This record gives sequence, C-alpha cells and structure tokens, in this order.
Amino acid sequence: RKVAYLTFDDGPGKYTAELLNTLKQHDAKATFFLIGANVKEFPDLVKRENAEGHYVGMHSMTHNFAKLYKNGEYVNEMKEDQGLIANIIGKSPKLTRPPYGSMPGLNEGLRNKVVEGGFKVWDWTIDSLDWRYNKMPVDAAAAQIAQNVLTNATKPQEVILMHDIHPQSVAAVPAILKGLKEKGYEFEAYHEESHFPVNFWHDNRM
Amino acid sequence: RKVAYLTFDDGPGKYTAELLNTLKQHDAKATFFLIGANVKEFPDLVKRENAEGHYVGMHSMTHNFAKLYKNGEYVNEMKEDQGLIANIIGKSPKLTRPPYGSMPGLNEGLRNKVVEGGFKVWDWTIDSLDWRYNKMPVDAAAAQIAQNVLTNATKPQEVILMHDIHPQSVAAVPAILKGLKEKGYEFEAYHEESHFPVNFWHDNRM
Amino acid sequence: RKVAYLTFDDGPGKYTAELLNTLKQHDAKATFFLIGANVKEFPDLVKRENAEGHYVGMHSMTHNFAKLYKNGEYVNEMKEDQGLIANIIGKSPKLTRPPYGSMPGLNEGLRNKVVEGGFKVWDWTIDSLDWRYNKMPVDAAAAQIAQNVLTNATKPQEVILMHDIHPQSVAAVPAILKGLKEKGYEFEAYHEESHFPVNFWHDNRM
Amino acid sequence: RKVAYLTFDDGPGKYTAELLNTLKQHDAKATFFLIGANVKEFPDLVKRENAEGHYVGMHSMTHNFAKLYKNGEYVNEMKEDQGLIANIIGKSPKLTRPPYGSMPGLNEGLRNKVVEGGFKVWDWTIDSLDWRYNKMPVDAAAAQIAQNVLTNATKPQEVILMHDIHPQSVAAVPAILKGLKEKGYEFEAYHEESHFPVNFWHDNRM
Ligand SMILES: NCCCC[C@H](N)C(=O)NO
Ligand SMILES: NCCCC[C@H](N)C(=O)NO
Ligand SMILES: NCCCC[C@H](N)C(=O)NO
Ligand SMILES: NCCCC[C@H](N)C(=O)NO
Ligand SMILES: [Zn+2]
Ligand SMILES: [Zn+2]
Ligand SMILES: [Zn+2]
Ligand SMILES: [Zn+2]
Repeated sequence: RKVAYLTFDDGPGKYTAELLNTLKQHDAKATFFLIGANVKEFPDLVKRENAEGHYVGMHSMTHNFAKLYKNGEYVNEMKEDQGLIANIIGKSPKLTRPPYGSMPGLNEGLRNKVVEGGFKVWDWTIDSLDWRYNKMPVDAAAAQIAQNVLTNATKPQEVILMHDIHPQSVAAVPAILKGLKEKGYEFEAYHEESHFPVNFWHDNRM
Repeated sequence: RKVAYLTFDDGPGKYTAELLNTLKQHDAKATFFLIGANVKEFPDLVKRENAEGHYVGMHSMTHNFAKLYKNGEYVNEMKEDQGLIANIIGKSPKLTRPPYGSMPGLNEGLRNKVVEGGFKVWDWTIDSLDWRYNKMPVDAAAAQIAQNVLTNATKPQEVILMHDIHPQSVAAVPAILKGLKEKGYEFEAYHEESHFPVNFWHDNRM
Repeated sequence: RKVAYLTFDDGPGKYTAELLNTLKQHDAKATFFLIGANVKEFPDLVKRENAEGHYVGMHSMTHNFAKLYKNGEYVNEMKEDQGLIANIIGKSPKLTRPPYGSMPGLNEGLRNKVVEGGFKVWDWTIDSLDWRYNKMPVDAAAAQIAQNVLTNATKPQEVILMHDIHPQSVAAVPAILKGLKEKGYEFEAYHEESHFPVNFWHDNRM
Repeated sequence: RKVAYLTFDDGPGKYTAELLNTLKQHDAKATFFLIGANVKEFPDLVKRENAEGHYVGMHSMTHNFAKLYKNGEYVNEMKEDQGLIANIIGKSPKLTRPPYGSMPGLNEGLRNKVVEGGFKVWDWTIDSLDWRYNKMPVDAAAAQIAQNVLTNATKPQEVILMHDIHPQSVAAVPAILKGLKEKGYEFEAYHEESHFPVNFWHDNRM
C-alpha cells in the first residue's frame, strides 16, 4: 500500500493551527520536527499536535549549521529539544530531522553519537521547494508547491518536506492532500515501532 | 522539462579547452565560476567560454574562507572579479558561486550585502566530489565521478558541482553528458533573465 | 595458488565486531594492525581477532609522523604496542605496518633499528583508498571501494590496505570478499613463519 | 604480434656488461633507465648501451622519494640526468622511468610539468620482484625471478621491470629470454616515435 508521510519543519508557528485544522478535517496524520524556541513559545500547539495523532519529533535548538555539525553539538541539541517536548507531551521522542539535511553535515562520528544516544534520523524523499515562493502571493505560490510534490510522488513510500512557518506551504497542503490520495497514497504519521530508514547517507542504523 | 546545469569552478585552467571542446562536440551549454587570478592568466579561455554559449560568473579573487566570510570581503571580491571578467567579455555578470559553498560562510549580513549589491548566489544540488578523486588512474576516477553525478540526477533541475581544473573531472564529462541525456536532461547554461534561487540558506532574494 | 591478504589498520574500532562477523561468515582470515590507544580501550576485540584466526600486528601508539620518523620513535612505539597486545593474546607479534606507509618515513637508520629489534615491516600492494570515501552514501562509497580493490587484483599475492575504523570500509568487504574469491584468491592471515617481504624500500631484511 | 620490452633500472652497474653480452648474443633489445651518478661513473657502459642499439632513458639523480615528488624536483632531476646522458650518446632522450613508480608520487601538477618539459613516463606491466632475492644464492634466486615474469606474461605488449645492478636479476635474464621467445614475444627496445602510454595513472599524455 502507498503511504505518504507529510513532515513539517521549523515549527510551531502562526499557521500551524490552521494546518492542524486542515489536516484533521481530512483525517490525515503527519509529523512535525520542532525547534526548541518555538516549543518554548507555543506549548499549546505542541500539546495539540500530539493530541490529534501526529508525530512530534525534534529539529534542534539553534538550527545553526556550524554549531550542530562543525562544533559537534547535534546530539546535544536534539536531547535538549527532546526534554522540552517531553515536558509537554509526556513522551521522549527519538526521531530527529537534521536542519539542512544530514548530508554532508552528519559525519560518521556524529552518526555514532545519534546511534548511541538512541536517536533516529529522517531526511526526506521529496522537497516541496516551498522556500522559493516566500513573501509571494500565497495561492499562486501554494499551487506551484502542490504540483512540486505531486509530480514527484511515484514511490510506495514518500517522506515529504514542508515548512508550516510559511503561509504558501500551509496553503499548498489541501491540494496536495487529496491529489496524492487519488494516486493511492494514505497520510500516516511516523510511528517509532514502524521505523524504517530514510536518510541521505543510507545509514541504516538510524 | 528536465535541465541539467553543469557548473565548473576555480577555472579557467589547462584542461578547460579540452572541456570546452567536449561541450562543443555535444552542443552542451554550461556555467563557469572563475577565480580572478585565472581570469588574468587565461584571459582568452574566458572569452571563448562566453563565446561558445556558456555563462561566466564569479568565484572570487582569493578563494580564502577567512577573508571572504569572517572578514566579509565576499561582495568586494566578487565585484573585483566581475570587473576583470567585464573587461574581457563586455558583460557584468551577476551570479556568484561561493567558495566552500554559502553554508555557513555567507551569514545574513553578507547575504544582505549580496542582494544590496545586485549580485546573486548559486550553490548546488549535486556534488560530484570530483576533486577528491586524485590518487587513482584518471579514467577510473572519472567513472566514479560520473557515477556519483548520474545516480543523483532525479529532480527536474539539477545544479552539478564540478571543477574544470582537475583532469579526472574533465574526463568524467563525456560519460556524464551521455548518461544524463539518457535520463532526459538538457544541458543549458544559467540564464540571468530566467533566474531561480539555488542556495543552502533557502534565501530567495539571491 | 592465489592469496589475498586483507589488512585493516588503526583499529580496533566500533565497526570491528561486525567486520569480524562478516569475515567469520565467509571463512576468511585477515590481518589487523592496531594503534595502542585502541588496543587499550577495545581489549576484547583484540582477543577476538586473535581467537578467530587473524593476525594481530602493530600500527604504533601515536600514529604521529613527526614523532615516529623525524624523532625516530618508530621502534619504541612498535615495541610498546607489542607489549600491550601480548598482555591480551599471550604472544609477541613481530609484524608492523607503518602509519602513512614506510616511504619516505622509515629511513635507513630506522629500518636498521627495525631489523636489529626483530620486527618485520609490511606496506601494501593495493590501496583501497577506503578512508577517503567519507562524503557520500555508505553503500555507494562501499561499492566504489570494492571496485578499487577488485580491479587492481592481478598478482598471485595481493596485500590490500583497508581501515576497519570507517563504516564505508567494513561495508565494502562483502563485495571484495566475493569478487576476489571469484577471481580465485584465498583470504589468509599473515603467518610469521611464512614471511615474505612487502615494503616500498624493497628492503628484504624486513 | 607480441613484443616484450625488458627494462632495467638503477644502472649502470657491475653486471651491466655481462647483461649487455647476454642480450647481444640473444639478438635482443632492451631499455635502461639510468641514475645520474651511475651515468657519471660508467660512461662506457652508457655509451655501449646506446651503441648496441638499446634505449637509454632517465631514472633521476637522487632516487629520493621526498625530493622527487614531495618537493617537486622530479622534472629538474630528469632534465639534469638527460643532460648527462646526452653528453655521452649525443641525443637528449625523452622517456623517464619514475623511481618507485608514478603512483601516487607523480601528482597532477607534476604530470603537467613532465608534459610541458617534453618528457614521457613509463611504468611497467610486470614486476619481476627481483629485489626480494637479494644477497641470496644467485642461481636459485634467478630461476624464481625468471618464472615470476613468465607466469605474469599474458598480454601482447609487456613492460618487464628488472634491475641490472643485481646479480640474481641478470642471471634470470637468459631463462626469461627463452620463455618469452617461445610464447611468440619479440624483444624490442622502446623507441620514441612509437611511444604508447604505459603509466599507473593512465595519463595518456605521458
Ligand atoms: N525555510 C527553510 C530553511 C531550512 C530548510 C532546510 N531544508 C531545513 O532545515 N528544513 O527543516
Ligand atoms: N575542500 C575544500 C572545498 C573546495 C570545493 C568547494 N566546494 C568549492 O568552492 N568549489 O568551487
Ligand atoms: N594519509 C592517510 C593515512 C592513512 C593511510 C596510511 N597508509 C595508514 O596509516 N594506514 O594505516
Ligand atoms: N632494487 C629496487 C629499488 C627500486 C625499485 C623500484 N621499483 C624502482 O624504482 N626501480 O627502478
Ligand atoms: Zn529547518
Ligand atoms: Zn572553489
Ligand atoms: Zn594508519
Ligand atoms: Zn629505481
């Protein structure tokens, strides 16, 4: 069967509640990788995301490339983010989504620490390219983003990269949600017990 | 709708003519990001690149991370470079390719200065890793470099990072051209009028 | 009669146990040259290497070129490393593998002292270059590293240089083990009584 | 048809005349790559080799790995050696044979200088392994060396690596001369107008 994993990064943000409504209204479950600072200021949205059956994973504290990878703080930031999230939803998530992807940032050393810290790493198989259409008219932008993901949806499993801190991104989702549904896809959240590898390194320990 | 953008960096140099010839035989256009000192040493090579339908953009004067980013010479160096190139081909190009990529060197300040200067910044979506294959037979280095490229071309647009200043890179170009062409790609040069953002910062102003 | 001597340097490490299993699974014997710091921290892995029919040789304490060769600490470091290994496996190995190879580091003075100390020296006849392949997907890297080795196996004896301290390296070994066996090689460990010279200096006293 | 290019390195030496006799009486042509100091001390042998129709190439001045490749003195030494030989045989030879082979020593920069200085570079396709049997009974040693090349001779063109500064090598030559002669090989010397590439880098400019 075809399963589609919508993933949303850099949240929560001010369009997240509209997204959570749009998703719920189509009974569609998704995954959110949250930044620590946005977890601090939107505890409600965090609690709601988990409450409406979506997976709530980490996307670090600083979203800073040099700190995470060059200064080796990745796993440390993923753990601190994990704590903040656990304080709200009462579970300690294991799935991380690397800021800027894992390639080339997540070197062999840091990949051991992730494995040793108990974390998984997910990248994506489709880039919605939503960041291109920023600060542009929302509906035109969103329609293009929609077509971006739909025409690249070909494989039995797909992990789609989006950003709910962008209006054109959240606006893109309704057209994506059932356009993908007719191609036979279903919209699941990530489940830890059903982990399968999706990382640029093809590193199957994560 | 598929378009491959071969880009070659740190040229011109002693293999560039052989590469320019390979490009010509295949009627393939591409893009060159030049270092200022090589602009001055091989001024006729520059002419010919632009004369055969390739884009000529800048890749700095010093290629020195500390000077470019920590000290913020970037926009200066790309301007100086631009001037040299203009004096030879007439055009003042706008596109720049950052040494060592934009991430994390081009901070928001420099990025502001870039867009303020009218300049533009390209990174890449495929890294051929061509320059690292320098301690094996050239023909075998070229085959692994071609394979790297051919097996990552998937998106409707691909910006392929290469260097025309290593023999194994230029030797890879024939295999790469034939392979991608099998995959339905066209080999156009960058066009100024037809710009779309391609950078690690996801900053669509540049 | 064709024999392939897989040698693994700078271990033991965190992929070593998995390497030991893959070896064991193909009924294959190999050689390990160990650094002093890792013999101390992975003593079990050392005993297992020996216990499972592999040769356990030295690869110094510091892996530092200036201390080993410029300051002449080579024989000292190999002796200290020898002591550490013997406290674990109960025999004092004589074969050493020079960090960075013997050329040009092991000058005649040090080569004389090596000879006067009872030590043997092995360089290699095939460089897998496996450690250089740390910036691509691990399976892709392993396949190219396999290719490197398979295409250079031409002589009845081949001493292949690898590193069991990198993920892409241990992943390459299955394809190497299957290609070379198909090319007719057998995978033996170094035996001290059967010593034959393999060094860049063509010095057959080592 | 089959042609065998016997090449002898590091000479001339004290068995060179005995080899030149062994060659002449078997109506056999060869190639000698000479060290500058041995050219200085054996002008007769140098003159004789050319006078008797063999090719006389360079093998550098110091035979020092670090000087040649790391300090980039390779081409300088081949030119200084070229001068010495030209003063004897009245022509300036173009073919050089890299001490310790060209891999990895002859990097891309140096391969350009060799190309720009007008030099060619030959490695070999067969290593006689003659250095292993040094200071050993000449008779046994020579027989093994003879077969070493014989068991590795399969291709229409073969460049055998030998050393006429060793007794066991020169003694091996008679037996080699008859194994190859039976396989249909002919023993021609290298001649410059018929140059074809034989180098570990597969750099076909050399
Ligand atoms: N607005 C996008 C900035 C960062 C994009 C990058 N792909 C990432 O870290 N997504 O979570
Ligand atoms: N190993 C240093 C990186 C150099 C390559 C870099 N990607 C670049 O600027 N190419 O043009
Ligand atoms: N310059 C890289 C050093 C690694 C290769 C070297 N031959 C070695 O020490 N192996 O153990
Ligand atoms: N007696 C062997 C010393 C040098 C061997 C090496 N293969 C070489 O440079 N031959 O010319
Ligand atoms: Zn992000
Ligand atoms: Zn560059
Ligand atoms: Zn080592
Ligand atoms: Zn030599």
